[PDB]
Amino acid sequence: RWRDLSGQNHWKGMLQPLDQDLREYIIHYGEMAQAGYDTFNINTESQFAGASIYSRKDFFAKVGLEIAHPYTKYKVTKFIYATSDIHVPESFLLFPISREGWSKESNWMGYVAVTDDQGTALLGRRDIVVSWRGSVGLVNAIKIFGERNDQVQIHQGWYSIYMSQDERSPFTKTNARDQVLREVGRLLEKYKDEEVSITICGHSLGAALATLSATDIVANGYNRPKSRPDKSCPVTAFVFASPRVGDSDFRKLFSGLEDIRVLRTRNLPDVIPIYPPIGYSEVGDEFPIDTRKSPYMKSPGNLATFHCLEGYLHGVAGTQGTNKADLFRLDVERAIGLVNKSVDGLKDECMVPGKWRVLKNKGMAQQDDGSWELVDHEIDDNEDLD
Amino acid sequence: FAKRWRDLSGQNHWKGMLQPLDQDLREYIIHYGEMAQAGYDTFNINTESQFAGASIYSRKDFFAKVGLEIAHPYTKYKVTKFIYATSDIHVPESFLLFPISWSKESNWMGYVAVTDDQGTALLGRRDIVVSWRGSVQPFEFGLVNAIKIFGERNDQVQIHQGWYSIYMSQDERSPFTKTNARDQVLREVGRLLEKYKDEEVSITICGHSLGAALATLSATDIVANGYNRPKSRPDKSCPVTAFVFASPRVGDSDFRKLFSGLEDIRVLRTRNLPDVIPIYPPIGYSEVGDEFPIDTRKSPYMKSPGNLATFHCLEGYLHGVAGTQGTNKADLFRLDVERAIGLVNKSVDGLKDECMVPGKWRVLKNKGMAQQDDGSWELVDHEIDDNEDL
Repeated sequence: RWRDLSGQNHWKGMLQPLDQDLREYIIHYGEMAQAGYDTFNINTESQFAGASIYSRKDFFAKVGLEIAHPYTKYKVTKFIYATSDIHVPESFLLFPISREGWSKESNWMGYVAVTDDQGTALLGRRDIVVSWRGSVGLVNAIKIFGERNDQVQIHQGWYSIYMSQDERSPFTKTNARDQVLREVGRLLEKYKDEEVSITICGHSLGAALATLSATDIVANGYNRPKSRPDKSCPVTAFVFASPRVGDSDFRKLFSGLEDIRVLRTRNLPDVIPIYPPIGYSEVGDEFPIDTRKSPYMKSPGNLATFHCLEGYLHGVAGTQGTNKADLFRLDVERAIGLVNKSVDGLKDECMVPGKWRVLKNKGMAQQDDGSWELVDHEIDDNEDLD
Repeated sequence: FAKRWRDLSGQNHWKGMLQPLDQDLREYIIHYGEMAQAGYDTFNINTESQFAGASIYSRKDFFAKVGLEIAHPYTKYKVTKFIYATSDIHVPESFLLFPISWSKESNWMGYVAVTDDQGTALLGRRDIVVSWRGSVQPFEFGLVNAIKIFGERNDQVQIHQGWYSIYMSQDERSPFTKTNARDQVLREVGRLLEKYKDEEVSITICGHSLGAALATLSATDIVANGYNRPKSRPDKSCPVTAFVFASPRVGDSDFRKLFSGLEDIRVLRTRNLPDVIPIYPPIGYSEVGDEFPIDTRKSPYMKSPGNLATFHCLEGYLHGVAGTQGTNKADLFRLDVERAIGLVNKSVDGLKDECMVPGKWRVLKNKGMAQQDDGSWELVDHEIDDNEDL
């Protein structure tokens, strides 16, 4: 069923009520996005703030997506880094308080992964995943979409993060876009003789990047191996709590694209998906949920609670529709405690501690010689894999 | 250490060993200080957990769990028993902490340990350690008559009501404090003394803040009532020494008089000059024992200006001991033992931000939340230990 699960028919008849396979599928990719949050170092008191904690090796095992995750059989092949030519909120780019850490202007911004042979059998094809890390004025986008599309405009923030470079940086000397295009290109070429898909996921900031990236790829025909320009693969973005990305011309361009599909999951009480409230259009198919229907969620919630990704995945796990009279019931075995990674989101009744995601001792570790060092980063040169 | 132990343990009141600070004593003080800090490192302060107020770790390999094995060749002790306490009167959350929702009125209050055969060789004798857990987290306690502790012969001695309550109170309904913290400690120290009656033995008691008041009280109790002798050998008393840190005051002038008349007791009160806790209660109390002043404001590593929490914290104290060269304006400060400065930040943002050590870094991975074999996520912040006699 993978082609329909990936939106071949725009998820028609699969959303209300929610198809059980799709429920698990959506969570599967949403977890891909969440992994971004779980490796991202947000400790501004560390020299590695803004970097990944974990290396590519056994990445998914390290972020808790191995145990009881028989479908998450992917190898991370490349880490993605981004910068910005203009000032942006700390939620987008975060830096060591030192101002002299691992990088002055760049952040780990996501990863590119692919199914191994086992995952390929399980998902029914070779799945290339690009996962964009999320949130901790309009500009002309010709440099992206070409003269033929010279009326398309994009959110200045999303554009800057996607397109900016730091010439002095080993990380962002090439922009996030090109890093991604290059690695997806290598994967497409390697598996050109095989059924392939590209899946792109992201939450909040990551959702705007997932949407931009996907449109870019399809509109510029990067969804084809260079050796086989005759062979396009499906590109579909699973995005969560997506702000708006472009203007009406962006939508027009989007709407004319054969090979693209976007499923925007929206939590009704979450206001982020409304921004920017003026001059922007949404793209893709929408899937509304409402976490206020969960008896596990604290009432009343707040900005952070309504927005948080694990909240979103808890909603997908249990949603039975958003009408007043609809049920809420967990139809997959998804630990409710996951909600509290980054918020105090559950009813205190649940007795799960709030905001529990942290390295042991924040990464401080006793060494063989009895010294104590901050070890919150695994070494990875991020060199192309063979 | 083995050769000098009796002097290191205060036989001569540390005369001529404090200013300037004797190098062996510097390491000795830190070694017991670390015994107290281990209490903080094993105490669950997460009030959102059902185990708040309990120990995270079991007795087994206790010291390796709290980071006192690597590069700690002199810390070869076995923890034999966990100690629990309650209070008949209301006391601050810093004293007894409870789940927001394992126990309704008790907290893990410390442990009793002894040096194994290796440790014994290393420390020059069989050292029995009693370590009292201290003040955590963030009613004008009066003085109570302590007859029930020191007997009618000592009927004028008065003790801080809070220290007394924590030391002597019981919860009949509880498997943990059906007997009070005092009795739990006396009974296990008794067992150990009897076991090692035929060898040279010592009792060392340590504590910081609340734990320091308890350490002082319990030491005086044990010596004044002659609990420092095996039951089988009433003729053999061992030295009892308390290494206490940031000690509030414990008793009145009669408590001091009783204390001052005791052969076998020694107390070294390390005091951080900018730390105001050791001044409390400011009225009607006397201090006991020998004093050792340090001043962490002299450290170039410590954030300036400090605050209540910074001046008081135990690791701050141990950093001060590690580098003190006197408290005069002109005295040096220089680390004369290899003690990681990052230890200062276990429970505070105490170091200069320049040091680039994250503040308040002590925490279980994911606060103890852990993925299970079946893919569920549970709060696992407690190791099972029935605490039965070994």
